[PDB]
Amino acid sequence: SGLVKMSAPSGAVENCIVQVTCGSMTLNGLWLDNTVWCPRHIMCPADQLTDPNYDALLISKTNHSFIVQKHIGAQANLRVVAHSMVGVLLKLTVDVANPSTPAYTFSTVKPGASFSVLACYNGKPTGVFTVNLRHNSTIKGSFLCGSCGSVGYTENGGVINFVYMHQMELSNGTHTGSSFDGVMYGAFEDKQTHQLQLTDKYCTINVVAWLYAAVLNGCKWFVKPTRVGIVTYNEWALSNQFTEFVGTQSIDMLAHRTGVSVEQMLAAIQSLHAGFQGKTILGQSTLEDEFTPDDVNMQVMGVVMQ
Amino acid sequence: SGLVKMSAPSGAVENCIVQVTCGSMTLNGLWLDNTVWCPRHIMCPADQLTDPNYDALLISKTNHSFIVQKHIGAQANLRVVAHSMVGVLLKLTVDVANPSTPAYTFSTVKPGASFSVLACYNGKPTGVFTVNLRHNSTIKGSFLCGSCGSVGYTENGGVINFVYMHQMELSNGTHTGSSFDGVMYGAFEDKQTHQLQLTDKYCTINVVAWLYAAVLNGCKWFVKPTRVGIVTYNEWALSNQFTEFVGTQSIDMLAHRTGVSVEQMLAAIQSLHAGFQGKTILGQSTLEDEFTPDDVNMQVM
Ligand SMILES: [Zn+2]
Repeated sequence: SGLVKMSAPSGAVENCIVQVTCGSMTLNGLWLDNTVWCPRHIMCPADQLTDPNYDALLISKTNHSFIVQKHIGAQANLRVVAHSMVGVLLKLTVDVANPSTPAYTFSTVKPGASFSVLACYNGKPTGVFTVNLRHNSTIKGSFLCGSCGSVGYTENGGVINFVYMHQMELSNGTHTGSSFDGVMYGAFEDKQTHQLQLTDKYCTINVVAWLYAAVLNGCKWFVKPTRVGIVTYNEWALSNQFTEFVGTQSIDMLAHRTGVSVEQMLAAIQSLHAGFQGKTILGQSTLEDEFTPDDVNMQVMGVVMQ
Repeated sequence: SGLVKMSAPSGAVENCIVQVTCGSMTLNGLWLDNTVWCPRHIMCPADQLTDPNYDALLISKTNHSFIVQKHIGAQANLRVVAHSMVGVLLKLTVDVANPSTPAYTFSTVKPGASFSVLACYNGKPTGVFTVNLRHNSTIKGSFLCGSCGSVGYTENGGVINFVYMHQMELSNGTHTGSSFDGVMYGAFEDKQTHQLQLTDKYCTINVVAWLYAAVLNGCKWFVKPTRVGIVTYNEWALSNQFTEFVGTQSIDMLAHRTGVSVEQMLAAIQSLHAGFQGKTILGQSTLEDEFTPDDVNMQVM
């Protein structure tokens, strides 16, 4: 038992981190098969990081103005034999295919989804932690200057899912980056201007998952015969900065395991948001909305009598 | 900026995980050089083990009573050519030396210290999280039945420091284990008994580091000119479930950078213990004590 922010083992991602240099600039990159991915402001120097134009900066470059080095494990080497710009990423083709490429895919997480981040500095993996895409499509990470190109991922059934490359800090403890199609989460632009982030909401279905985790771990005082129907819950949510609740198989597995109905949980969320009345749920006195139903199921994984 | 629970990358440790099978069913093991470490309660059944004698449990079995497999990466079966017992650990020798043994050392953490954990099942790495050795030398982690033999570590300069092998769960969300010299943290034992488990306290130097992190992330409302001397604070701390404060360099680095003195933070602790009164610090309403000065230095620099 217990519930902690848990990350996927970073081993398979570590073997793919490289360093990418362009002029005075050096960032982290991701080496998969014959391709190296890194943020495109690699081409921007000390000068124009404010409000540059990348289109001009790109044609200015050649397959040689990029050098790629691997500074961990099996060393490298690596010759850029082609280069392109995909959104806010730069896509490099290299002569050698990464021998340690894991089975993988690219996808884009939706708000409320969690993933693991391998934080990197100077091409060295430095830390692992879990975040989730907030309702305003930012993450609340821990990054410092030099950490761009750091890699967000999940792992499911042998497949590494690469979903995030770190780009920037929007404000205190608030970060964003892009998926590997080079779309920036939240549509922020990669220039150093004031860009405002939208409001952000508690993710209801994650709060519900959390409450089910509590119950399974012996905390159940917030559970009453009181119920709020989904449609009613959802009307209240639109005025109280909560996301709308939509049912899922994963939540229904938890309702079934605990014998506590979803609509009891939504009522609990209404009460608790008004105040924990000086009590605690798994140590917290505020609502935790960053464990997903899948995250909860993986840590309260059990045998089911059928 | 930002402050989160961060773990050391686990790849070098993943390379060392193996599955050990005895008589019967399996635990996780750590494969370093020609050695494999794993909890000793693996020479064990499932019916009775309440008051066992490990003496004979050891001599009763022999060499290939143990099957050791590497399931991830390069798959191997690893012959066991020798075995012995250190404390609550089992120290096997195997004919093949792990070619991916990282530079490593063994140590024992003190209460208040934090380390990374690679949770494992069937010799397979599943999750990584960070924990903190509580005052009563337990940890609050996330472990399920087949997780025993899971490995706690820290990393420095390319050296893996192995500090923890998971042994059992005590209460709920309450777990414990041993260092690699076979000594159990908290001096608990391979037994199904509700052992007393000491009283647990807030780790003061860690709360201080956390308050420093808060200031460095734009949150500083709790800072007053009000000071409290260290000696005066320790007195108060015994009557109030807190650990004694002992200045270190990591802290001074934070005091310096923020220009806020340790005595201010101590004073702030007394104020906030009583309660936060509607106000939050770094999204929390309670005094977080599981980030160490080093953690904070690492994340804020
Ligand atoms: Zn950068």
